[PDB]
This record gives sequence, C-alpha cells and structure tokens, in this order.
Amino acid sequence: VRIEKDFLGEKEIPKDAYYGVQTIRATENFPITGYRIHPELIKSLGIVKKSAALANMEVGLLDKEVGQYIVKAADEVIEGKWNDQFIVDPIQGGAGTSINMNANEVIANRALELMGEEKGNYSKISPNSHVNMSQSTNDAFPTATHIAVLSLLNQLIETTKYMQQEFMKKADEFAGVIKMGRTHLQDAVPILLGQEFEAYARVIARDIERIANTRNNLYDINMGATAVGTGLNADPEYISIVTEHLAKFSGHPLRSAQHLVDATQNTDCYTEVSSALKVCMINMSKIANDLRLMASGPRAGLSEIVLPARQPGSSIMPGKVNPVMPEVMNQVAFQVFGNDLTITSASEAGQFELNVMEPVLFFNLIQSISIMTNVFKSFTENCLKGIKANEERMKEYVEKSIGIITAINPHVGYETAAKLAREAYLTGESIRELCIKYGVLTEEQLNEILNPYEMIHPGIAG
Amino acid sequence: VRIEKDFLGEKEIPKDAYYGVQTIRATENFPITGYRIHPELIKSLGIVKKSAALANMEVGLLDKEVGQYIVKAADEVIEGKWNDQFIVDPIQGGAGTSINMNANEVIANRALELMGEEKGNYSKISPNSHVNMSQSTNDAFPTATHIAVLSLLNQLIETTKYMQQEFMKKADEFAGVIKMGRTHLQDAVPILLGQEFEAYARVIARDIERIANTRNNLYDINMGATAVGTGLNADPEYISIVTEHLAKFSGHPLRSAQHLVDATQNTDCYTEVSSALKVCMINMSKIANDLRLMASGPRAGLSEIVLPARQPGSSIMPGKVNPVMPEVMNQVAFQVFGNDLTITSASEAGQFELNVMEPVLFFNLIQSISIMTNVFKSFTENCLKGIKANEERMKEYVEKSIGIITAINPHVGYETAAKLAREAYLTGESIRELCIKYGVLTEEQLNEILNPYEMIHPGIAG
Amino acid sequence: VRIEKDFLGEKEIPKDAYYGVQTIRATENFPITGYRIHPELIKSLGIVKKSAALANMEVGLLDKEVGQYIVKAADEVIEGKWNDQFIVDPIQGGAGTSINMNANEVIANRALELMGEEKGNYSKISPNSHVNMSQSTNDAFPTATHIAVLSLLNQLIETTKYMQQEFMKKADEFAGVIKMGRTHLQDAVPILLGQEFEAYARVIARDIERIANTRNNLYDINMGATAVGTGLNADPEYISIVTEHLAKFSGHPLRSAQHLVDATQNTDCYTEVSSALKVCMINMSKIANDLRLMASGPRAGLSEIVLPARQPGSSIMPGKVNPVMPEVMNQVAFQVFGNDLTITSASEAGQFELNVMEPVLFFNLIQSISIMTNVFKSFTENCLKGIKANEERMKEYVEKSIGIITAINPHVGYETAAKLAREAYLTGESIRELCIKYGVLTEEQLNEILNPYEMIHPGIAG
Amino acid sequence: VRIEKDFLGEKEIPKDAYYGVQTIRATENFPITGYRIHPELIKSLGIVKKSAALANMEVGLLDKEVGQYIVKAADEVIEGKWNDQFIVDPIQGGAGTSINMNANEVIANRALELMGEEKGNYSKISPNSHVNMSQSTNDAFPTATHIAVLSLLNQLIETTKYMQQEFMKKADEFAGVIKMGRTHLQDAVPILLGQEFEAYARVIARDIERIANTRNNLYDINMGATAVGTGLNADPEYISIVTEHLAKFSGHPLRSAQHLVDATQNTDCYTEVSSALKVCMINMSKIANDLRLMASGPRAGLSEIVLPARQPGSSIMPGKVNPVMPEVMNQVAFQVFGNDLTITSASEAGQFELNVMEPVLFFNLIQSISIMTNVFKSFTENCLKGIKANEERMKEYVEKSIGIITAINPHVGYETAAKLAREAYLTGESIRELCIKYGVLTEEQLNEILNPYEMIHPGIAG
Ligand SMILES: [Ca+2]
Ligand SMILES: [Ca+2]
Repeated sequence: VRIEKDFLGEKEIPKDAYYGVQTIRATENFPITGYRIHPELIKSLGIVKKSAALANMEVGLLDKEVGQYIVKAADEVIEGKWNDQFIVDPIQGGAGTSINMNANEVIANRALELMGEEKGNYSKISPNSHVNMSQSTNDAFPTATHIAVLSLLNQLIETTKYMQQEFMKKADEFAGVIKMGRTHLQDAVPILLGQEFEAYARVIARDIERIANTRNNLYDINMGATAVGTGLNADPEYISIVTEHLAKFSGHPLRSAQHLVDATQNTDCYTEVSSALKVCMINMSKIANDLRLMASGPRAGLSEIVLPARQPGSSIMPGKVNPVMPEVMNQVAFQVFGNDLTITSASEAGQFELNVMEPVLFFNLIQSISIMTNVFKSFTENCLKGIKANEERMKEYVEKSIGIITAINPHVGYETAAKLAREAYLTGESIRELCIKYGVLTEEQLNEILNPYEMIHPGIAG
Repeated sequence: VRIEKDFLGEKEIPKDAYYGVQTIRATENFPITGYRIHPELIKSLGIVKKSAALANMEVGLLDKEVGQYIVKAADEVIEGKWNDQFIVDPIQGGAGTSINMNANEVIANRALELMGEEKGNYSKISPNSHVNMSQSTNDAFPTATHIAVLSLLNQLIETTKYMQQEFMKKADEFAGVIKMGRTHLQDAVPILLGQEFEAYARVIARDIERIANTRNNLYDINMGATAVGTGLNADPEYISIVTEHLAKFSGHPLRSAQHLVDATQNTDCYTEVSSALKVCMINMSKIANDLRLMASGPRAGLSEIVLPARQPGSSIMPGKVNPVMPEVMNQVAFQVFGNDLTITSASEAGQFELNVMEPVLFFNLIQSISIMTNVFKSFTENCLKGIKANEERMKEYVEKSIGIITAINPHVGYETAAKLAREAYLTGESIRELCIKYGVLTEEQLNEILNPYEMIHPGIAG
Repeated sequence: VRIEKDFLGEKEIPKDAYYGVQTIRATENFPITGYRIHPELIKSLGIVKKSAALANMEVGLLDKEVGQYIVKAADEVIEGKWNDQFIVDPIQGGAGTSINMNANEVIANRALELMGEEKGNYSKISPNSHVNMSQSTNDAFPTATHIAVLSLLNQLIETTKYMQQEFMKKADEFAGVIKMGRTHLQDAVPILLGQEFEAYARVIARDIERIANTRNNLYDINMGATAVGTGLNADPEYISIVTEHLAKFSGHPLRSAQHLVDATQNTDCYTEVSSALKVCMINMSKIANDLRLMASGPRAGLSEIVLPARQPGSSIMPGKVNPVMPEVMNQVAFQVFGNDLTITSASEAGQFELNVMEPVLFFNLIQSISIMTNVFKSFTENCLKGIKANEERMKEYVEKSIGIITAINPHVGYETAAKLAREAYLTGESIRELCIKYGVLTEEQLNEILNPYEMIHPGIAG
Repeated sequence: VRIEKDFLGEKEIPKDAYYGVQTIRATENFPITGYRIHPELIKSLGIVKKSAALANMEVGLLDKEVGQYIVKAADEVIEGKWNDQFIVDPIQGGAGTSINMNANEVIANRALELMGEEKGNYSKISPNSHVNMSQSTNDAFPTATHIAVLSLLNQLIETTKYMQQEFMKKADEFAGVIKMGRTHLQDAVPILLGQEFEAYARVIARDIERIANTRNNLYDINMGATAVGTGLNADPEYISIVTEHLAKFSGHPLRSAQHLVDATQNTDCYTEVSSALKVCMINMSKIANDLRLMASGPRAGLSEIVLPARQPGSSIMPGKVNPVMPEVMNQVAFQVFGNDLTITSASEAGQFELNVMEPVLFFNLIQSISIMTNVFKSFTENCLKGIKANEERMKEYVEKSIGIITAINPHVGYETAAKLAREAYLTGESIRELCIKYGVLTEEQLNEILNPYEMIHPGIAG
C-alpha cells in the first residue's frame, strides 16, 4: 500500500496499481453501474496519448527523455496489457475527465516504473503536465471515442457483410421453393421462399451501406481544440503532427475538423451512427419475427422452416423447438432502440461549448455496435447457415389454396374463375382437381400455369 | 371589417371574428400543424373564465355590470358555441399565453356584443384587465388542462370499462373451447380460448385501475399562483371561491394545491397520466397482435377465430378477411408510445419556476386519451362483440398435437409416455391412435383423461 | 341524396360528394383522429392514377373513351380541386386500402360527371376495374407516399438551406464580438459569438446533407408489384411506361426497384428519412436552448443577445421578453422525437409480404417534414434574422473573468499567473487591475495580448 | 477437468465449476454483453429453489434425503457464496431457460458435493428432475424476478426517502433566502430559495408514492402455473405451500395470483414499475438542470448556489467548479428513459401464453432500479447535504430587478408603478431608490412591503 494526497485528503493506493488518487475519487463519486469502459476505448486512449507524446516531443514542448518512456507505456496500453487498471464508471459526471485521467495516471505510473522511479512521483512524470500536455478532456476524450467507434464499426461492417452473404446463399438455396405469400397474415398469392430471403438479404445490404456512410463524419476529430475549440496557445504544428499520428496509429483516414469550435460542441456524428444502427435493428427484428412465425409448430403452426436446435428439448415432449437465436436477435434490437433514445436525450442536452452528457452517450453507442456485432456472429453461425425448408408442407399450402386462382384467372376468364373460387371455398376441393373435373383446362396446360417460376414473375395475361 | 392595433402594428380583422389582434399575431408566429385545440379544452377554458368572473365579482374586484356579461359569454363557450373562434396552433411558444388570450379576446368581444357595445372596444370590457383578472397564464392554462384531461379520462374509463366487459363476455362464450397453448410460437399444452380471453379481460381491468388512479394528482390545481406560485397580491378569499366554482362546474373534486410554487413548476401529474396510457396500449397492442395471428388463414394460417368483415371482399379471393380493426388498434398503440416520449422530453425540459413546453405536452396527452377512447369504442362495436370461434378446427389441433402427452404421462409413466410422443411426432399418427394400437390405454380411458376441463386446471394424478 | 350499395347494406351518400361507400365505411371503421391526409399525398395519388390510366390505355388494357376522362379528373386532383373529398382518417386499418379507394372513387365519380354520366354509375366507370386497373393497394399507396415524401423533403431542404445561410450571415455579423465560453455552464476561456453561430450553421449544413441523402432510396418504386411483389399477371410494358410517367409528372428521378418483393415488404426507406429528421431536430433543439439561455435576463440572467419581441409586453414589466420562437422550435423537436418512435414501432411491426402499419407510419413521417418546414420558415423570419448582440455586456463578462488568465499565462509564467487568478477570484478585482497593480504587465501589453482574435485562434504565444 | 455430454456433444467443465453443459451451451449461444445477472436475482433464484424443495418434500414428491442437501445448497446461493458460478448473459433467447438452468445446475452440483458425491452425477441429483421439480422456466424465472425487483424497489424507496428528507432539510435551511424567480429564463417575481427546494422535495415525495404503489401488482406470483398457466399435473397443495414459503423467505407479502394463465402471459406489472421509475427520473433530471444552472459562474453565470467541489480544479482556473454530481444524475435519467423504451418494446412483443422477450426486459428493469439507488446515494452524500447559498448575490438580483415592482404596484396604483418601472428600466436606478426620490413611499413602508416573507406569500392590496 502507497500514500497519495488530494484536495480531499490521503488515500491508500495498492502498490501494484497504476491508477492514483484521481481515479479513486472518481470511483467514490460514481459507483453507478459497476462496469468498466470497452477495451477498444482503452486502446484508443493509448493511441491518443502516444500520438500526443510524440507530437509534443517533436515540437520541443516535451522532454525527450521522459517522453520516450511515456510512449513505451502508452504502447503497452494499446496492446491491452493494462485493461484491469481502467476502473472508472462509463456513466460518470465530469464529461469524461475521469476516463482521461485514468489514462494519464496509468501511463505516467507505468512510465515512471519503466525509468526505475517510484510510482506517484508526479514530479518526475506528471499525469497532467506531461501525459496530458497540450490536451484537454474536451479533445482527448472525444478523439479516442471517434477512433474506438470507427474501429468497432469496421468490425460490425465485416460481420454484417458475412451475415448478408449467408442470407443470399439461403435465397439461392430456396430459389425454387414455392410457398403461400401472406398479407395481413391472411393467405395471398404464391411466393418463393428464396424471394423472401433475397428480401432479407437486400434490406441487409442497405443497412451495411447506411452504417458505412456514418463513418465519414467521425473522421473529423478536434485534437488541438483545448477547452472550447479556440485552440488558445496550441501550436498549429502540434495540431498537424498529432492528427497525422492519430491516423497512422488508428488505421483511419482522420482529418482535423475544419472548424474546431463546431467539432468541440456538436454531437451529431454520434446520433448519426446510432440512427443507422437502429434502422438496421428494425429490419433485423422484423426478419427475426418472420423466422419465428415460419418455425412455429410442429403441428398447430406454420411450420414452413426448420431452425437448428440450440437448447436441449423436453426429453418427454419432441417437436418443440424454440427459436432461441431469432429471439435473442429481437431482444438486442430492443436494446438498440432504447440505447438510441438515451443517445438522443444525451445529445440534445448539450450546452454552449460542451455536451457534458457524452459519457452515457458513448457508453450506449459502443454497447449498441458491440451487441449487434456479437448477435450477428452467433445468429449467423448458430441459426442462419443451418436453416432448412419443409418443401412438401409449403407446396401443399399452395395446392390447396384459393389464391392460385389468380394464376389461372386470365386463361379461363373472370367468369369461370369466380365460380371455381367460390366452389373451392364451400367444398374445399383442390383448384387443380376442379379445372380437370369441369374440363376448362387440361392436365398439361395447368402444369405451365401452376409452375413455380411462372407464378412468381411478370408475364403474359389479358 | 375591423381594425385593431398591436405593438407589431394595425391588423385588419373580419367583422364576424370574435378573436383579436393577439390571436392573429399568434397564428403568424406559430403556423405549425394547422390544427386547433380540442373542444374539451375550449370548454374548460370557458369554465375557468366563468369561475374567475364569479369569484372576482363576489370579492368586489370585478364590476358586476361587466361580470354578468362575461359569465353569459363564457357559458356559450362552455356550450361549444364558439369552437371556430379558437384558431391558435396547439404547438406554440409562449407557454400557453396565446391559448389563454384566445379565450380572453373571444369572451371579451362576445360579452361586449351581448350588452350592445362594439367588438374591439377593450375600453369597456378588456380581455386582459377584466376577463383575465386575478389569474395568470401559469394558472388558467394548466387549470383548464387539468379539468379537460380529467373529463377526457372519465370518458376513457367508461369506454375502457365497456370494452373490458365485452372481453369478459367472450371469455364466457369461449369457456369450453379447447385449444393448443403456444409458447415461443411452438405447440405446448392445452388451454381454453376462454382462459386467453380472460387473460385479456384481466390486464384491461388492471389498466383501468392504473388510469383511474392518475386522476388524484390532477385534482390539485394552482389557481391563484400568480406568475410564479408565490401568490403575491392574490386574495386568499378569491382563491377559496374560484376553486369551489371550478369544482362545482367541471364536476371534479378539485383542490387548491398545498404548495402553489410546487404546483406551478412541476409537471409529474401529466407524465403520470401518459405512462398509465402507455402501459394500457402495450397490452392492447399485444392482445391485437394475438387476434391477428388467431384470425390468420384461412388455409395457411392458424384460423382459430373469425373476425367480422369490415372491409369489402374480392370476388376472386373469398375467405380473405383482413383484421383491420386489430390493425388500427396496433397503430394507435404506436401513436401513444410516441406521444409518451414527446411528453417525457417536454416534461424534463422545465426550467426554474415554469415549464414552457407544456403546449406540445398537453396536445399529446389530450390526443393520446382521445384516440384511445375512439379506437376502443370502434374496436368494441365493429370487432370484439362479433368474434366467433372455430371450435372444430381447434379440437383437431388438440387431437393431432404432442402436448396432449402431458395429460397422458402420469397414467402411463415417464418411459412409455416419451416413446409414444416420439413415435407420434415422427410417424404423424395421433397419440390416441398409438395408445389404442399398443394397448396402453382404452378408447374410454382416453376420453376421461383428455377431458377439456381436467387438462387445463390444477389437480393431482387421479 | 344518393344510394350506393355495399356488402354492409344500403347507404345514403350526399349527391355533392365524389367519394362512395368504401370511403364512408372507412369513416365508420376508423373514426380515430378526425384528421385528413396531407394535400401533398392527395396530389401524388392523382399523379399515380393519371400515370396508371395513360399506361393502361397505351398497352391496350384501358378503354380510351373512359381513360381520357379519368386523366382529366386526375389532373384536377393533381391541381388541388378536390382536397375536400378525401375524408378517411390517416390512422386506419386496411394498410392504406381506404386511402387508395378514396382516390379511386373520387376520380371515377368526377370522370363520370365529365363524361355526362351519374355519380355512382360504376358500371360505366369503376373505381376498381378502371381507375384502380393493374394496381394494388400494395403499390399505388406506397408509390404515392414516396412521391409525396420526396416532394415535401425537397421543400424542407430549400427552407433548411435558407435558414442555414441566415445563420452564416449572423456568424459574419458577430465575427468580431468577444464573450466567455462556457463548459459545464462554468466560465471557461473567451470565444467569439461568431464562432458559436458558425458552429450552428455547420451542424445544420450537415443536417441538410444527411436529409438530402435519404432521398435516393425513395426513388425506387414498386409500381407493378401486384399483391405481394411477384407481379403475378403484370405486363412489363405497363411497368416501364407507368414508371416513366410517374417520374415525368412528379418531377422526381424515379426508378422501378430491381426486386419488387423487397420493395413491397420492407420499410427501411421511411425509417431512414425519419432518422435524419430526428438527428436534425436534436441539433436544432440544442441551438434553441442555447438561444433561450443567451437571451435570459435582463437583470438576473446572461443577457448576451436580444431576440425580436414577438409577444405583447407588460408596461408594468418591461425588459421581459420570452423567447417564444426558440420555444416552439424545442417543441417541434419533442414532437419529431416522438414521431420517430411511432415510426420505429410501426416499421418493426411488419409481417411477411406486407407491413400493414404503414398508415400511422406515413402520417408521422409526413407530419415531421411538414412541421419542420413550418417552424424553420417561421423561426428564420420572426427571430433569426433580427437577433442583436449585447457587445458591451459580453466584453464586461470577459474583462472580469478568470479564464482571461489562460491568455496572459504564457507571457508571465505559471506561478505568477496562478497567483493572480486566485487573488482576482477571491477579491473580485479584475485580472487587468492586478497585472498593473504589481506591474507584471503594462496597459499596452495587456491590450495586445487580450486581442479578441488572438485569444480565440490557434498560434504560439511568443 | 470433468466431462459432460450434450445433444451437441462432449464439453470439458473445470473441476471447481458448479455449472454444467447447459450453462456452457447458453454462453456459446448468447455471448452478447458479457454481463452477469444481478446478485439480487441470484439470491432470489436461491429463494425460489429452496421454497420449491421444501414444498416438494412436504407433499411427498421429492426425496427428503436428497431434498435436505438441495435446501442447504440453495441456502448458500441465498447467502451469496456462489455468485461467480452464474455466468449466463442477462440478454438471452429461450425466455430465461438458461438463467433457470444455471441455478438448477449450480445447486445440484453443490448438493452433490455436500452429500459426498461426484459433481455431474445427475443420476443422484438431477438439475431437471430434482432441483427443478414441479416447476417450469415460465414460473420459477418470473417468480424470482418479482422477488428480486421487490427487494431492490424497497431499497430504492428507502434511499429516495432519505434524499427527499435531505431536500426538505435544505428548504428549511434556505427558508429565508430571497432570490429572483424565473419564467422562460426571464426575471419574473421574488421567490425564496427554500420554496424551490420544497418544490423539489415535494415532487420526490410523489415519486416515492408512485414507485411504492408499483409493488402491489408484483406481490402476485405465478408459482405452480407450469408451462402455460393451466397447472396441468400441479399439486394444488404444493402451490399454496411454495407460496407461503416464498413470502416468508423473501420478506414480501406474496400472493398466489387468482388467474395463473393471466399471470403467466401478461407483463404489465413490469412496465408499470418502469413507468414510475421514468417519471421519477424526469423530475430528478429537471432538478439537476436547475442545480447546474444555479451553480453556473463564477463570473459570467448566475451563481446562486455553491455545490461541494468533487473533482480537482485547474490550479490556474480557480472558481471553475463543474457540477459533476447533477451531471451524473442527468445521465442516469437519460439511461432510465432508454431502458423504459426497451421495456415497452419487450412487453409489446408477447405472443399467446409466453412473452419470450422477458430477459432484456428484466435486465433493463433491474439496471434502472439499481443505477437509481446508486446515484441517489452518491448525489445525496456528495452534493445535496453540502449545498450552500450565495445569499448576497441573490439579494441584489432582487434589489436591482424590475419584478420587485409587482410588490409595490397595489400600494401606489398601476399608473405610478408603470412610471417607476419604466425609469428603472432606462436609468438602472433601484426601484427602492426611486420610491424614495419621488416620495411615493417612506423608507420604513418599503421595509414591510419588500420583506422576503411578505413578497412571497398570499397577502393583499393594502
Ligand atoms: Ca426438407
Ligand atoms: Ca453564503
């Protein structure tokens, strides 16, 4: 145990800890959720502190002997070597100061240790003076967040694409599977199961497109903004160098925003991201609902498809296969809807040159991207690739249906069709085994009218 | 044509019009939705002004010569005689001031006409000095709203109670109708359709209680608050008297709030109402979702219940009955959900001594109550009463199901019960047929065990 | 007085009215809000039906005698002659069937009248067989909606651009006005009032881009889809010709969707639009909150700006001007936020081949575009143009602020800068007095360091 | 490692682990958030299992020698010793099946270890047959949740009551502190700081009552409902006995619901609780916004209150004390709003006999109560108790205001009051000074009229 001192008094900090008194006070102030910030945000903080250390050394502001160790420590943070030292709550007042200071304290203490000094000796390496040199909370925090959000969006994009590609493969696989289209949940006209899955795949491709476009506004960062965006005393060469480093180490084509005040006080880039995720989850939710309806049964349901079994069934009641993978998809969508409201409210609560409600916004943005990335993985792997069709049941739904008289209609006339429809309604007799009974269409010409392909695509009529 | 002057200038007003230059200025500021305030709010403003005049005259503050004509004019407003004269947009800046002034002008000008004077002659009877005497925007507008909301809620309770009883009648009409319970949309164990319709009756009874209890915090009113709630220059006798008239003429047991500063700045009684209406519509939307599933078909659906046709049918596809009445119920649910978010945002936006976002708040609270009332009566009259059951088809479902085995199990044992269920599901035979052919139970034994009542109620083995 | 017959019986229809029985049945089924659909939707229905008629006549499907009067009647609808005749509630079951049949009946009955026939004589011109020929509810309704929303969006874009520019004008006008930046509502470092208004202009510039970009997906229409998306019985020449007309008459670069099943069952174009509307109103609400803060006072507030007076005064209380215009703006934002949730819920609610929740979805989308257009136009005219800066009071705030010391710091050193700021804060003396008192700097040096421009832009101190 | 086989195959389980393959299966299906269920829910699952074991033993269903060990194991779960063994994601498909089984496995394996057997020997003590005897997922899970939410609500009530009591203590402390009331952020009329704090204290009192009344519907549990609510095969004696037990071990007055189907498929008790939490946070956010506004400054803000400092300030920026405790209060409210939408959407998604979306619902409800309890504690101990007033600053807002004229008005007539207000607006002369210079009132007369208590309480015209 070690002994750090504060405007509030002494606090005993374990010798093996890299955080200090400020981080502790933060945990005292905000024991709200018990969560820790996403390791990608931790990594991103390291990137910011590395870039800034490097830039400050380059412009002569930071001593090269201490900077060298500051860089080595930050690198270790980037590699995920110190995740457990980041202990502040994601829901914290102070507009992210605690998060920023946790990163400054840990990097300063690891630097000091790397140079054979004691921890807490902030005279040698100051969390504020050296590690946070030329930065404010108001630029270090949002810039690390932009970077972390962008990296997680690239992962969600490559996971959604994989999933989208597998929906397409199912579409192709069910390309000739004839079924009964439903509107208002009432039997309509024939459709191909492959057309439904292409529908799912096409909406998902438009989701990928929307989510990808939201990265553009995140590429503008406010590094060099200082407290408010005015850049008071900031060296314009520091700004140029720090941005360039941030882009190189993050892997993103970062730009210094054209108007730093704007970039410092506005939060539309995050609401833009959340909006696209919500839209995407709306579509996923609907698809999941369909999949669950289609899997219903086995005897009093639609029983159109089979989903892979993913929980042990009742060992005394077969046939009951709960669609747990789509269900979880639905509940995530619901998280994301809720997350989006929180983001919305946090964003409109901004005042003058800072929105102080970012910590709950970022926590929610990051949670959204992360849970989506994770359900897409498990749904794809555990449900989607394995989906099978009950093609006999769906073909019988079509043959015994009334709506197929729409395909026959123009070959026999509005007269004949309505008599056949009304009789198939009262007697429940097949429409096919009725055209041949009356002799209006031969066995051979029914076969080209009631063909799966002909019935579900534009072609000759009146 | 007539000509009144304002701080913005002289305005030409139609000869017939009873509103004045401040109403016209409010229609220029806020040409927002093109909508008009609810006639029930128009009515309550009438009750507010009449009560004020009566109190003021008695306190010896309003000239009895003018006051009696103000009263007469207000009575006409209460009768819904001048609804067309309330032209201000419900979505307006000014914290309701325009709404208040719309009532003041209209009641001033009509009073003036009743005593032979010119309209626009504000020297004789003033909208501000006489019709608005002793009251502020921040007491008249909210008080009228309480009275209007409460009146509206009373109608909803009455209508929701009627709907609840009709659900309960269907529960009894369906009391012996056996069917398949579904969990996760998968077949489970038997249930009666009457148990589901009693499930619906009960949640609705719970909503009625919740909605009813939100009345209490609305009975407290802030009349005499003046600008801020401190009641500076207000007369304690005017306060007691106006409150007693407001209670007598509105029909509600209205009370003067204990702390008028609290009553002027806080808006929780409004969000308390919306919440109970949100909860109610979650249940109704779900109920409606079930009904649309239950009415699905006719051939490729569930086909458990038949809903009265309200849409004309095609002569190409009979048996296609779209469940439009549950559909519109679903859509009203979604309105109310959205309205509740708007109420939330507007309520949390209060500042110091006054919430200025009250109009959009009140507009949404009034619309939620009104549209619920309307959908409830229409759903009750054009759907709920006419619902019929497909008993024969539901009995089939039960006969061919696997869940059935849960009733059979304790008369056979874990081992044989499971092998029967497994074989029934794989071969497609009914569990009854298998019980006969393997000799495990007699046709008579199975008729006693699969008793529709015994299968769906608590009770040990034999 | 006229008697049209429906499956629900004999019904009296005013001989003035151009709507028929299917329309008043929807008035009975859905007496929900009392509202009528947007004139822009009405117009687009007219474009849809005109286009249909032309395309049906060209392919040989429609009688040219009857078709010419349908076109003529459709033009009258397009030109706004018949708005009164559309009486159905925008919140309705039937998935837009009534909205579509409202348009069908009105166009038939006017085309009959133009031909010299009787209203109701549908044996001559039928609202189903002629006016609705080759179209389903499931394509004419959404196609009309796409056109309407697109038209409205183009209007909102023009208005929003006008507002944006007006913000840039104020940016330039205030480009020399110095004041205190606030982070956490706590005094920070100086900022130009112009940088704050430029920040507003830029986020609005991003809202315009985001909203404009939502148009692309609405350009894809599904005319030709029949019930479900397959185009069962459709003629490909009808589809290419109708699509060409719709695009010419609407003024929009419409395309037939590549996959009609997808374009028929998915609703992600509408949620995409609403999202960009919500995002915009988040920034606009924030801005407006700022304006109300900046305008607070005149004695116990901030008093940084004056907004045009838009409501009458109290001669008893001058100086009091409520910022009603930013107030209505915050309120329209709370509405759009609610509108967005209603839209989310309705879009998530889709099932298989059709989302039947489209009517409440569309009502809310159209409402959000309309109310945003209206407040933007009004806010620009009645507030934004005439905003004034209180230069004197803001320079006052700056001279006695502590943050001023961030500018002086590099010219005097940390130890003396901190000394002076602590003393200035505790004693209430200006930093400027204290720099002279101890002669750490002279009047002349202070006037050059404290240059408005240099304190608010990046650059090395020396 | 040990070896448990699954319908999906072999899986290695650590020697020290008490969960099994079903739990591992769950973690592979649902790697969504990485969170673990709340300790309170864990405890409650323990209470459920112990109550069920005791009931099953009494009724002769469960072996008393196995039962005794099961009960002892469950008691250790209740005691909080096996929290780390609960590894399943709160967000999961399967309607809580894996939360339920996680508890079944853990207790079985500890019961086995206590009775000297090998773990995974489910032939001795089965998680399904023994630990889960006479229960389904569809009753154990919700029953545990009712119990857990009740316990957490009772803690929230106590905490909020404490905060409330402290808000009242501060109203008394500021009972004579005079300030300027604000409407539209415009100076209005004098108010006491204590009157504001009483308004705060009073809204919270109403929140306490709302949240408390929410407990009633939760007292009804569905224990004994089995799959669907029908109680097929359930011993009625077991039901009433397990109910008496659950009430006794949980400390709540639990009652067996009067209709088990209703209780099994409806979730209105959850949405009701959440609505009451949301309303509470609407008020709390509003209060924090005022506090933050009043803390603003120190030189260019309002600065009416000082809040205890909770972060280390900048040594060169004294006076800058960010209101971090209110800021975190806002962020939690925003969180609760979104949580409430997720809940709304989860409840709405119920189908027939089971709402499978309960996991994301319960996760959200519990987080809402939890984070509320936690901010309330921290805000009270670190902010509220220590709030102090700048009474001089506030006093001079009142001396220098125009609105102080309202107190003078009746004593000098409106005509005279308007003249004095107008000059006060032009010159800047105190209204008090003006009254002296024009001799309208004696210095001693002003002392009665402009007395803090007199100015802020009902008192008449002379
Ligand atoms: Ca197959
Ligand atoms: Ca003091």
